[PDB]
Amino acid sequence: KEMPQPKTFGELKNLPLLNTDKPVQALMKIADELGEIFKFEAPGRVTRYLSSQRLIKEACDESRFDKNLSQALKFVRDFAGDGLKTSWTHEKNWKKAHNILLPSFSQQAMKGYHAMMVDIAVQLVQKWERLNADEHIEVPEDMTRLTLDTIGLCGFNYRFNSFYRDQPHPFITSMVRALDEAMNKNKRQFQEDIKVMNDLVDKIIADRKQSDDLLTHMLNGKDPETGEPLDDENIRYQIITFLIAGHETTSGLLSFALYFLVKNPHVLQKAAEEAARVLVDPVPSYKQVKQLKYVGMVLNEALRLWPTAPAFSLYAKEDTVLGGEYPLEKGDELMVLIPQLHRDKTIWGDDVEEFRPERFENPSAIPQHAFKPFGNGQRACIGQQFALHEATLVLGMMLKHFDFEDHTNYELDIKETLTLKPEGFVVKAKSKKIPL
Amino acid sequence: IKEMPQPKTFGELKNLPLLNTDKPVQALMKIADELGEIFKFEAPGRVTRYLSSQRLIKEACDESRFDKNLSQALKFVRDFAGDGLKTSWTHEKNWKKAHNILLPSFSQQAMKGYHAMMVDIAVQLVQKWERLNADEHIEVPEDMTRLTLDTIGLCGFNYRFNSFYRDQPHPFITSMVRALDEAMNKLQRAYDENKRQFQEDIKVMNDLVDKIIADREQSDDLLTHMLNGKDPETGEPLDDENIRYQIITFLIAGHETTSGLLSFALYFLVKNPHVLQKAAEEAARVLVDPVPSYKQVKQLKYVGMVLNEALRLWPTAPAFSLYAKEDTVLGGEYPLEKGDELMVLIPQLHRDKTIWGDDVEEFRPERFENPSAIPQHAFKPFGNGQRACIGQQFALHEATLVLGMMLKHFDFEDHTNYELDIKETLTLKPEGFVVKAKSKKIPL
Ligand code: HEM
Ligand code: HEM
Ligand SMILES: O=C(CCCCCn1ccnc1)N[C@@H](Cc1ccccc1)C(=O)O
Ligand SMILES: O=C(CCCCCn1ccnc1)N[C@@H](Cc1ccccc1)C(=O)O
Ligand SMILES: C=Cc1ccccc1
Ligand SMILES: C=Cc1ccccc1
Ligand SMILES: C=Cc1ccccc1
Repeated sequence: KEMPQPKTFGELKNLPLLNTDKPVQALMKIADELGEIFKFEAPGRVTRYLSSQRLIKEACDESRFDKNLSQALKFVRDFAGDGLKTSWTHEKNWKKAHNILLPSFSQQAMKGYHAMMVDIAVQLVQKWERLNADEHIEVPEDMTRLTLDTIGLCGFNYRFNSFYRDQPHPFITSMVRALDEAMNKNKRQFQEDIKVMNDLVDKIIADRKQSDDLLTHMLNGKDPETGEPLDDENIRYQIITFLIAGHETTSGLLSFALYFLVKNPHVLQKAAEEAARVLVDPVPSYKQVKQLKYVGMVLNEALRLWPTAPAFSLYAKEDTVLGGEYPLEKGDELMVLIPQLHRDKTIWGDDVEEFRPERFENPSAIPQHAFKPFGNGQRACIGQQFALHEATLVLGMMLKHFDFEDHTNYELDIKETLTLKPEGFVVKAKSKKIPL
Repeated sequence: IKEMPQPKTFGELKNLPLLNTDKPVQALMKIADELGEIFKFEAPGRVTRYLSSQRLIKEACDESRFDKNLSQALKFVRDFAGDGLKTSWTHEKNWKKAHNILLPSFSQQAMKGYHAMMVDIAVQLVQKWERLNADEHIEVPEDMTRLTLDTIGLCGFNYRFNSFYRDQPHPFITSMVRALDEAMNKLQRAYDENKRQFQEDIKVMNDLVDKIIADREQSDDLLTHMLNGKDPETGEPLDDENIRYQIITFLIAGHETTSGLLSFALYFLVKNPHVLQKAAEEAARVLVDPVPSYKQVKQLKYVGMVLNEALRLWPTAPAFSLYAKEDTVLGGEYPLEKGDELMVLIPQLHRDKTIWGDDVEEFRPERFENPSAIPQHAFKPFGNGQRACIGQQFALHEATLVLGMMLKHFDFEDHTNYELDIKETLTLKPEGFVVKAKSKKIPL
């Protein structure tokens, strides 16, 4: 009945616990000590961190809880506006934009994105096959090049041309600094950086003046409910939203996937063997990517251990009781600590920290709400299928074309922004000399 | 593009008289030894291809290219199992409903509710064995069938077959075990007495199920999920006709293949004393209470490996059938047209030396220490894909609980030096397998 709570810092309460460069991993350690639920207090704020499937499946009851904007999302809202990810469910523009943009993430839409995904994936393979002997790969940096370019091309027919650069694009230079101010919360840079983004979004809009992409549905798509299309201001927020949401969590997944592969050679061989027998053409087709089952299992197990969007927030729609012993009042917050939920020994067994993609051969074997890397309910990730198709294509192409070596025997160091990434992860790729 | 081998033919009967034998799975295994990874098998009105290598079977398990086919054996079982889960086609509406309605009752979480009743039946087995007089022996497959039938009856439907109080098995299964016999005999096959008996058999099995369905305060069991469960997709519950078919289906599928596994597991243990001692040592240090708990059974890792290795050599459901959803090519050299059949010869697949090495015939549970070490689709005792065994974990929990309790409570002796004689129905079992058990005098 009484909720545990970590150590306090006087009038600052629990807030200095987050004054660290790895806040998610610190919260995981607290969850290891205090268990499935603990209170977290800050000046002006109270929330509860859930970490067990037993409590989180109740929090995922959409009749009792709705998506809440965490403090991290409130700061992203200062430039993402009422885009899909930083709007409340009751805001008119959420459901409107939701109804207009859901078709562009359908299976018929994924078939149309596929050619442009392969375009960027080929650029990645050719960069690696053009390396000299004893040169290494900076994995998360190259994966960020790929995912940013994919969403730019597939979504808006804009070429960031990240593989022609050392220093990333001027647009995201503002982003990582603007997102830095958001996570760290200099105010001059934030305002000057926010303008830089709107200036790109203008170039992307003016240039569209054909195509079958996200940007088309935003200018021409009409919400069946209200009959209205999106107004100019909201489209600009969606572009910013999709540029951000569309790349960084996907590049973390690919980076973590390759990390776990080179640390588990038995899993690597099974995935490489599948890639070899399935990807028989010089360019993978859409149907061939759907056939990479074990590769998809690899990606899901990487998302289990290190889900790159590591939390989401909920609030109680009415007075209710959680787990039969924790009464909540209307408006109270919850935080779903996804990495801890995915380490629930009562769901996954004792080998939670081991990388075994074989857990995911049967999706029906996994209990309800035990696996939530993409959020929950109507506010779940709209880009899930985009993300998994791109990552499966790219990982399959990587496994087909190269043998990989953990030549520094890398020690996992997870850098935390609002997402997770293995920092300093480097490998060597020995080409298999299979032409494209 | 290669031409497919084929065994000897019998004129207009083609290959069919090859199955006119009392050990057809072992006969098909011998043909696979002669002809290799694939061979065509023809019968009047029927053609299928038997796969035996991981190389081809890993392709056949691609669900975008192949779907479950009802073999001639499953078609005959359908005459009384109806559109139950095991004898329905994937596109039949009642498959996906019953599948969506019944998966929760087979979840790893769900076993915790079955566990007490599994222990109920397992204690009766231990107490029967410690109550034997000196120099009395155990009839292993007979007692394992007593246990598994009672477990599925109790855990699934709160019905007590009370097999450990009987010499002659239950009247229901006498019809059931005879119905599977007549169905099996029809493949190899004036027969009016066979058809009169068959319908009378369906009547005994049905009327018993309608006793419970008509008879049945709620419960944890399967039957509760069937009467109250609603398909999340269509919102509909099962109709009464399908429910009875599921009961018949689960009564059959729930016990017969599981008792063969336990029988084969105990056979291999007493033929490999070093493995038995290693398994017995784990049982002792883990089963520290008079009654095993759910957690402790989960901790019997080596026992689970023992059961997996028994399933490798003699998978008690020895085959399953597939059909090509579209024109495709198997292995780059065998073209298949839409609708063509395959048969997966599971015991032969599990003897692929390119997967397991040259010691394929040796009982070594350590092969299953790492699941990530096993190549894809090399181990298929429970079928494939969405049409895989729904009761897989029920079976493995029951067998692990029962086998661990046996190894904790008795030392076993192969006092006749039993020669393995595998009886074939639609499943496999070691016939005539008998042992002596010296109680260790550990109370319950
Ligand atoms: C690759 C791995 C990805 C992960 C782990 C991930 C994670 C998540 C999570 C957890 C949420 C729910 C956040 C919340 O409930 O507060 C979410 C929402 C969202 N994601 Fe992703 N995402 C991924 C890929 C993508 C991609 C590729 C796109 C764009 C194409 C995208 C666009 C969005 C959008 C628009 C939302 C908001 C949906 C809504 O509010 O209705 N995501 N994502
Ligand atoms: C060691 C024990 C067992 C083995 C080796 C085994 C084997 C198999 C195999 C190979 C299949 C696929 C058949 C096919 O594809 O045609 C299957 C399906 C099935 N099994 Fe089992 N089984 C076992 C135990 C059980 C138990 C205990 C139950 C019931 C609780 C059960 C119920 C079923 C059902 C209902 C199906 C059909 C599932 C569907 O098609 O959706 N089995 N089993
Ligand atoms: O735990 C987290 C991390 C959640 C960020 C996920 C962002 N993302 C990115 C893509 N899709 C979602 N954030 C808390 C920290 C906090 C708690 C209490 C008081 C102050 C701060 C919060 O911001 O509320
Ligand atoms: O022998 C078998 C073995 C099938 C038994 C599997 C039944 N089971 C029981 C529980 N789980 C599965 N299958 C073929 C034989 C045949 C080949 C060619 C022509 C006619 C018959 C078939 O029945 O089609
Ligand atoms: C709170 C920030 C905001 C952003 C866009 C529209 C309305 C409000
Ligand atoms: C979840 C929907 C909602 C709608 C209006 C107010 C609060 C919540
Ligand atoms: C990280 C810098 C860089 C520079 C050139 C090619 C690839 C990477």
